[PDB]
Amino acid sequence: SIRTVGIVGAGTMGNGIAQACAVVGLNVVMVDISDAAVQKGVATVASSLDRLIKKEKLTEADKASALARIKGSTSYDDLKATDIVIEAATENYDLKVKILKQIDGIVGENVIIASNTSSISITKLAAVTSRADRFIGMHFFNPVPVMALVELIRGLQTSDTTHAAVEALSKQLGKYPITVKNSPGFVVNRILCPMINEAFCVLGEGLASPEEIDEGMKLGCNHPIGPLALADMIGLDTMLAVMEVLYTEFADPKYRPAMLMREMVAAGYLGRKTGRGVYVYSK
Amino acid sequence: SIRTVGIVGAGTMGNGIAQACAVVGLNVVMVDISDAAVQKGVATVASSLDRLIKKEKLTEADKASALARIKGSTSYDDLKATDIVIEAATENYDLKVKILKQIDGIVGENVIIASNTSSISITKLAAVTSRADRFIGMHFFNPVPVMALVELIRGLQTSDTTHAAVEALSKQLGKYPITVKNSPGFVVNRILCPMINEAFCVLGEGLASPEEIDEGMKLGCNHPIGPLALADMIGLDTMLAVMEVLYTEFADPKYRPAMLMREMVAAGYLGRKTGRGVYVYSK
Ligand SMILES: CC(=O)CC(=O)SCCNC(=O)CCNC(=O)[C@H](O)C(C)(C)COP(=O)(O)OP(=O)(O)OC[C@H]1O[C@@H](n2cnc3c(N)ncnc32)[C@H](O)[C@@H]1OP(=O)(O)O
Ligand SMILES: CC(=O)CC(=O)SCCNC(=O)CCNC(=O)[C@H](O)C(C)(C)COP(=O)(O)OP(=O)(O)OC[C@H]1O[C@@H](n2cnc3c(N)ncnc32)[C@H](O)[C@@H]1OP(=O)(O)O
Repeated sequence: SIRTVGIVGAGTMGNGIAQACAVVGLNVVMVDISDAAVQKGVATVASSLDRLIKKEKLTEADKASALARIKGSTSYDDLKATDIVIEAATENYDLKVKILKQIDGIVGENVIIASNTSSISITKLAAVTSRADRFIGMHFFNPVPVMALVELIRGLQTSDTTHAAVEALSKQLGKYPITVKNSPGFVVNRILCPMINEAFCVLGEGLASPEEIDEGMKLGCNHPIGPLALADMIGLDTMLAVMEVLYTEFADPKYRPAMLMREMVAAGYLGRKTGRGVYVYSK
Repeated sequence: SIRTVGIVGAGTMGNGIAQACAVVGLNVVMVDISDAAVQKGVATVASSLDRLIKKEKLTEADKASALARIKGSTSYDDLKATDIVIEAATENYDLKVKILKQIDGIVGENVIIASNTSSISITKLAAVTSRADRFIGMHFFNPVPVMALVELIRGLQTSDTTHAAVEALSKQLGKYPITVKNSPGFVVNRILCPMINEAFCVLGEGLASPEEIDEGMKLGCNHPIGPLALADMIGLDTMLAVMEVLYTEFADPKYRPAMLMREMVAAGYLGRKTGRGVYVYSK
């Protein structure tokens, strides 16, 4: 069984995963490059725990009982303690290779190595490690504490065993796991993002105003947020990049990025993270 | 002002519109081909009114006060009484022409003629009537009583005046109105349907199971219903047709129907309305 989870990366995501494993009882060995980054990782887990204490959730005795389980190191032989390591540091391909290569040097043949992503080919990664059959892709969703789902992405090489284990691990963490053969955009992004794109196409064409496009979809398909407002939340540079991956990996102009999405990105109007995108925001 | 609404058609939609105008205070002149169809139209309006009485909504004195306002005829000079007629009988193009041609013979130059649709070119219609500038497209959503939105679709010829009037009419009826230049799929269907299609593409490709695709989108994008389950609700033959219109009207394989959606349709697996589609249902 998997009693001890490895985690390389202590940023937004890695805190997420770690917490999600701790508030359950699994031992996390978290790892990063400085002690500063590591404790900043712990501060966030605690801080988020104290929100839950506040809205009558959990207890004061779990904020405690969890953290005990988080062994947060800056050395990487520490990960031998683990049954599985999840890389959660980077969407940079060449850095990812190194990290996984290094993780692959430390732990034993039978340990599973995972890698969080939204865009990187799981098959292309798995192939850089010693045991490719022991590699699997994961993709958690962005406020990891509360979101109850993971895309589990099988490289061409991932084994049935490697799958079932991490299938079960996810189920323990309290999320429903989707299973997906490695493909550009996996499942969620594959269908969600080309829709966001189609909203930009519609707005580009002069067919309707942004606020009315967004309301159309809200009221018409009872979506929580309209795709444009949503695009502003995700990041229009994050959107363009996904569409570029879609178009490039499938080599099909079906996934042509919208031209207005290109223009906004060139202008720097990237959304909420710059105050201006489809809509204007404060700061 | 528009005190008296014309309605040709007493099926699902026309009952909808009529009610929506009555529960507000506008006089409806409803019209169909038999007396049977007309009263069946009234039975449904009443029946739906009695649900609202039941869940502590409205009153017993509005179930009454509304119906008074519904003048439900089988002659078509009755529509001279009206400030506007809304055609709500048919998605058959050649029948639609006739009806609008006939409606156009009865009412005066300055009366507005609308036409409900999801697929028919508003410009192509408007052009068959005497006053094209007085034509506008409407598209209500399917349980008209409760859905708070209409797509208002300007043919190339619709006037600014014709627009503002029917803009206001919609606002009275209690819906937010979207405004859209006539284009294949208008707004909602234009972006929603190619997404449903992309789910069929994903399932066709062997990437993931239908139930997990659907859950991915539910949990991942907090959508109420997954697109596949949704496709089963809409009708897979209704989906294929929309995609065919998209592909045919834009003349762009970007909107290629999914091949599995074609196959299911050929097999007769059309969804909930036949008991079998993506999923199997009872009967
Ligand atoms: C026409 C074309 O060519 C193409 C098109 O179709 S374009 C328009 C189609 N687009 C669509 O999105 C259609 C489907 N609509 C949706 O999915 C909407 O987002 C939505 C209205 C369903 C969202 O609402 P939701 O949060 O899922 O509420 P939902 O529960 O589904 O509402 C339906 C009601 O029917 C009721 N109902 C009636 N009979 C019932 C039964 N036998 N069993 C269970 N529920 C029943 C339910 O109780 C429910 O009301 P409450 O939940 O308030 O009690
Ligand atoms: C990574 C990639 O490359 C590509 C991708 O991004 S793929 C994944 C992205 N996909 C997404 O769908 C991202 C966006 N997610 C969604 O829209 C989800 O459907 C959703 C979680 C927002 C749906 O939930 P919802 O019904 O809209 O709830 P919502 O209110 O938005 O939840 C956010 C919480 O933040 C809270 N919040 C925190 N600070 C706040 C503030 N200053 N003001 C207001 N609210 C605040 C809110 O209170 C809210 O909780 P409650 O409503 O329960 O109080």
